[PDB]
Amino acid sequence: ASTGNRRSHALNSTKRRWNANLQKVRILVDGKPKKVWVSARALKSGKVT
RNA sequence: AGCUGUAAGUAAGCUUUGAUCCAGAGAUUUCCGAAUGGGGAAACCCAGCAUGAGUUAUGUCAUGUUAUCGAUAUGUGAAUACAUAGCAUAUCAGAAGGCACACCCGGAGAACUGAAACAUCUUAGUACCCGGAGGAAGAGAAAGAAAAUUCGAUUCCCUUAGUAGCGGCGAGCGAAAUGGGAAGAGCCCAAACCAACAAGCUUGCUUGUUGGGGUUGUAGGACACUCUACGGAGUUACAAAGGACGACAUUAGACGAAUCAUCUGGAAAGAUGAAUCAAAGAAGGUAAUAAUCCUGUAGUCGAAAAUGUUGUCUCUCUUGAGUGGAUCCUGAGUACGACGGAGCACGUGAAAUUCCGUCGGAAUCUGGGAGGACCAUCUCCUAAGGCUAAAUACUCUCUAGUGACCGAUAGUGAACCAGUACCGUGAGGGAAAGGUGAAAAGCACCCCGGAAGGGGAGUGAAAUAGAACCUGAAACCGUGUGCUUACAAGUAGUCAGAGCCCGUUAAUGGGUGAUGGCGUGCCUUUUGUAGAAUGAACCGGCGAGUUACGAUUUGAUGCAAGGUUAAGCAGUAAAUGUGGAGCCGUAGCGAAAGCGAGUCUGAAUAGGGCGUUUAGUAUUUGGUCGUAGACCCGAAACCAGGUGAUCUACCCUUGGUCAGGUUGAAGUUCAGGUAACACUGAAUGGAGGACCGAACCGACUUACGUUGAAAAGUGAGCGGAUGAACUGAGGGUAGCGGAGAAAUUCCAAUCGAACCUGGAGAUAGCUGGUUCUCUCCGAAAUAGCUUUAGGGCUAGCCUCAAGUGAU
RNA sequence: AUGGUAGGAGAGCGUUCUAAGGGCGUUGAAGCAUGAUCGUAAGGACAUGUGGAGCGCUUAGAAGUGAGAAUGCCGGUGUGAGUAGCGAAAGACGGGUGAGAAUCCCGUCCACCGAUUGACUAAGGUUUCCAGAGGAAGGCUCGUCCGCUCUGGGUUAGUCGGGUCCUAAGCUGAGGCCGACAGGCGUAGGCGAUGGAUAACAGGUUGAUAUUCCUGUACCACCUAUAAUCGUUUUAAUCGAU
RNA sequence: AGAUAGAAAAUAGGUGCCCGUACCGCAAACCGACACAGGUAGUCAAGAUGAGAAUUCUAAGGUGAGCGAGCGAACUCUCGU
RNA sequence: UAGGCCCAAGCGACUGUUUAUCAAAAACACAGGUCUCUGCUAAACCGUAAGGUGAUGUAUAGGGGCUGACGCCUGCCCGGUGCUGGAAGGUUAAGAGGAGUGGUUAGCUUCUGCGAAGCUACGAAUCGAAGCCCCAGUAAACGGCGGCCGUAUAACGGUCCUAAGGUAGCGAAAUUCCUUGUCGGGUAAGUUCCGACCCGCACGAAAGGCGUAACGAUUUGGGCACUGUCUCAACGAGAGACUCGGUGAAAUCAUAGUACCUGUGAAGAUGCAGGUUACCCGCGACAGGACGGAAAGACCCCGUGGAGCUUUACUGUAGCCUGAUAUUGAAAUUCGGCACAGCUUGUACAGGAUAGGUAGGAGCCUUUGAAACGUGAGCGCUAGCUUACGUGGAGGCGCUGGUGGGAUACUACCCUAGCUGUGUUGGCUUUCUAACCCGCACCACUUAUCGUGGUGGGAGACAGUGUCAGGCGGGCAGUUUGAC
RNA sequence: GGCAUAAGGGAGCUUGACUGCGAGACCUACAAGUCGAGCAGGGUCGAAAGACGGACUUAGUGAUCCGGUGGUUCCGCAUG
Ligand SMILES: CC[C@H]1OC(=O)[C@H](C)[C@@H](O[C@@H]2C[C@@](C)(OC)[C@@H](O)[C@H](C)O2)[C@H](C)[C@@H](O[C@@H]2O[C@H](C)C[C@H](N(C)C)[C@H]2O)[C@@](C)(O)C[C@@H](C)C(=O)[C@H](C)[C@@H](O)[C@@]1(C)O
Repeated sequence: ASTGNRRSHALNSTKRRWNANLQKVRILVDGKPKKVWVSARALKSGKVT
């Protein structure tokens, strides 16, 4: 998903995205240590490096 | 017992050994198209490998095979020593990719429009862009909702109610609680236990693995207490009986009713006389209208995959073993919240569900935790930790079988040659034309000009019934005959009369055609029109008032102390019957609590407002409003998805072309004046967005063309003509864009923003139209206000209907 | 005593069916189109044509109901004129053929284009090419030609032009990068002529093809036999790079 | 390099696939609704005259124009005095 | 078949380009100027991004703006706006801190507020960067270069206001209203033309001024040649006119046999209604009707009908700057928390015997020592004030009493501080590397510079990216532009 | 338009610059706009009858949202 509005003071609307905070890091996927994008929230408590 | 599709007639065969047909099963199935050997401008070109045939051999041909990620076993394994990747294999090719985008779930998501734009809001989470599955999903056996005394594991589809609420409190949007149909079907990780394995470890333990155990607690288990199992049995699921599993349908289907004869035009199916046999007896199609020719309807037997699918249905179930909840377990970046937003009827906020980014950080029996602002009581969970049921959606046309229906400007654009002629570069747009049979019997035969006629001829119950056998009509228009009719000034008619006729569906009938008076449309729009205001020959598909469904005002009644049905169910797609989990009147008043023939106001019980002093609807059914898009036709334009650089503008790569003349740059070199060669005379040389001028390229004047030869041309002159020249082939840039020596110029005869489809019947306070009836009688026409003023609303002037009744 | 584009309550007709009743009808029954009736209607009961098998009346109900214009649409039809025009250029006569000739064929003379109105090759078009025979239409006539019919047909390559070669601009592109999706970009590599590479000329011959067919003379490749020659197969003229 | 013996050559034999090919083609056959005075890349191009591919006439080769044709004012258009 | 020429002015240097289809020009280009941006993964531009152009370039280069060969030149104003820079003056949002306050509660009297412990809604003392404000510069940046009375800053005087009021050269001009201005030349006659004047409505110096050889299908004036252009006819061909034809269309479909004469219709007249004239029908020769059309007027209105374009119209936004946070680490320096607890003087007419900027302070310290005397902190104009005391000993004081203009008993506590180390908390600036990032170099996969890995180098907790905040934002959008 | 019934100056004060209605009150499309009696119900001036619900009369201004006060009569997230 992750679209929605930007709203003005007179309450106009323009469509707009919210992007995740992807950072490129080297994780240990199956086999090699590989570089990949993953969000900062996801490596808060999800996945080893 | 005939047959050789449509798209007809021979040779023909079949063949009683059963043709042609009709069902079922198989076999063959070129080439292209995810196309997948490689390539490509689909339907073509070019290969390899392995067999095989051929060949003295090649060449040639035939048959197989050769496009990425998963699984089995692996193997090798550069920068860098092994490893593992990767890698190259061998196999199943496994599996991707096939969609009526009608229903469904997701992602992303306009706009014209409404408000008398709108920008909040609405249109609308709509179009249709993309992705999924599919005969669904979601949900779910609950931090589940319900808030009375709860409740229905759920769950999903037809009452409350246009209510509560939301809302530039505008336009508008718009619930749920309290139930019918259908109906439950329960699984995990967690706790400890146990048994093996290995590893660490020092064989103790721990780690982990495999398995039984258990999924809700005002407790489940180790336990701790205590003593039962195939009792029931069960397949849509966890044990399946997979079973002989006991009817798929009794489905292909096919056989299989029963009547009828006579007289007058072809025949009876008009008048006589008869009949039909029971589950059919019922409709409906055939030179004549057979509930009794084709046939069904009834009956019959019924075969492949069938087996109603069951009442033992092998295996095999699960008889539950009762107390406590005391200690452990009950799910992690999480409950849990800030900040931006979205969805919830609700305009984000005082928010109970979701997204991004950041925070962080619980608890355990003295459990904790959760529920449209906080603390105590009620319901819930043992959320997040997880799941998965059926009944529950929906029909291109699938398939078959059927109807105040399409009756063929038709359900269809197309019941015929139809997505075809044709049009467009392409996306795309898109017609016209339909119609024996009684039987071709289609004019043998025969006679005069090719076509076409005139005769006979005919199957011809009837060819002015001749290829226009669907016949077949009209009108416009015709054209050839004739009866009457010829000094004039014309809304062509009408009211006043010599010649010629003569009468049906019958009686001042039926007329026909000559003279003096008088003389303006469907029409529309107007103060006013007949045009010098608009628009117009004939015919016609053929061309301008439903309901979802509401509101309000004008017949009959259950039937009036009174109101039930909506859905549902049973019935032939009817009537009808049934239907209280269910829905207007009999009472009003107040903002409300509340009171009640009254009540509000008032601190009053006061006045005064609004009521009382009977009539409604289960009602159902005949004019006007509302929502629909709403009497019809017509914009300029907006948005979304696509198609276009074969024209033209730039550019890229690679090619080509330019008669002939003239001038004579830089440079060189000799010599008149020549001597400190030196200036300037001559030879040479061949430069240039040089000059004149053909081909080629342009387009300044003019004439001609202007229903042109031509949707930009011809004649005569004219500018450029070795360059910032001209030109071919193949490429590239695309519309919220491109290109532009710049003109609002060009992007397929189009451009202050192309073309096609769609939203889309956009919107149109403006213009035009608005018909077969005829009613009869009856109203006419200004003040006031106006995000808006040639429009609108209320009053006036109204018709119609009731009423009081001197007004 | 008795008008009104806006007004209310009115009696009626074309299509259809119920829902009926009752009729006209295969010695004929239509309807429809031409007939004296009904009439304000709309709408129906007896002489030609039609056919040749379909309709009315009565009562009631339902409306693809409801027919002069909208610069309306068209199955569409047909008018309004012997008018405008017939699209640049030189023809004349004789013969022939024929149902019929300013037109077709043959002849002679004359004329026009001549850096082209000539001759080749591309693109493009796709049977128009060539013979016969009728052209019902076609052609700004006729047929007594082709651009309708029948076939009789008719297109021949080692060397010509393309593919089994090479690459440019571009276009695609395994792995890779990016991106709500769809998708965009891009590496080796592929594809891609307008360029590079590559072997044939003279004569004869048909109604219709020709560097293709035939005749002569050549040239270029590939394969198999044929022989002397090079003879560590390293090297060696040969092989020969990845 | 490397690799094999090892060649080739010159003769004699065989063998040589696929696609195009007709016709129009600066036009009656292409693009232009048309048998339309337009547009359409390249090659060849004889004699006289001339500098010339200019001009005028002509060879070769093509064609008599393509349905329209026969008679004889105003006016209009092209042309000459 | 094959250039007409000469004299004179405008504009533009030139060849070139342009509105396919009414404009070829004086408009565009141009070679030259000049300004400005940009140190290389350049700026600029396209794209959501990746990629890419610039450029296989590197300040003698590249992008943007204005001017437009050449020659002589290019004056004044930096107040206003824009751009640049600086001092940094002040001001702030998201944020961090936590002084304090409400809301609940056994909590406390139980007729009642230490809100205590905790839970909750707040909250200021603050700090916090851009922008904004200020100051300087810049006019081949945007712009401006005068009113006023004297009088057509014309003369020169006055002002006015911010900043200045037009230098050269031109000048009735492609610019002049009055206006055909006036005078001369050219002609018989000159509104144009040329020369001259200056009273420049309203010329003027890179939206350049003045001049200029050559060039022009440019504009404009005069002359010669020459002519049917004109004063002011014949001939030739084609169309037309007569005949034939394979021939045979088109543009209005009230409809109606359709004179010259009225009044007047929705007033210039068929049918709308007094007189005059006219026998029926054709063929060759033009405009009243149709106020023709194949044209539903192209400068009012509708109707918040459309559309394009502009801006200091309203509302937004692509984007751009700047913060805060996440990715996101380590040590040290400087100092906020513990910096503890912190001390004193300088000089002063005035306490009391003359002290520290100073605050709450009519009040504490007060056997937890208060003032002179041997003497002690720092220091002196030797008065002796603040402080710890044994020989002595109850006071010095203090905001106030103040020759005073403030003030030191308790207490921040001190600039004048210097500082010993302290559990540990949080700023600032450096410096490190492991995050992360190099269109970064060499080396292998490789076939391959894309990419992946190795090694060395650069850079570095920044940048980049995500979320939030704030400023700017006709670059782009939707609208409105009241209404009479 | 009125006005000497003052419709100008003094006293006391005051405070009628009153609370609820309105028996019974005109204009007007609508919405809106224009005076007395009764006592809930209490005053001021007057010796008293009485007069007084602003001024000689007629101009001197406004639904939705928001703020504040007061009653007091609603609400419930499960119940309080
Ligand atoms: C060749 C023939 C062309 O007509 C012309 O060029 C003549 C020469 C025009 O003159 C015009 C003149 C010029 C300026 O137009 C005014 C221009 O518009 C066009 C190009 O040509 C005429 C006469 C114009 O009439 C007049 O138009 C005026 C608006 C009003 C005038 N009258 C009512 C008062 C009216 O008669 C009007 C517009 O063109 C004719 C319209 C209907 C057309 O479109 C006609 C069919 C053209 O297409 C036609 C083929 O092209």
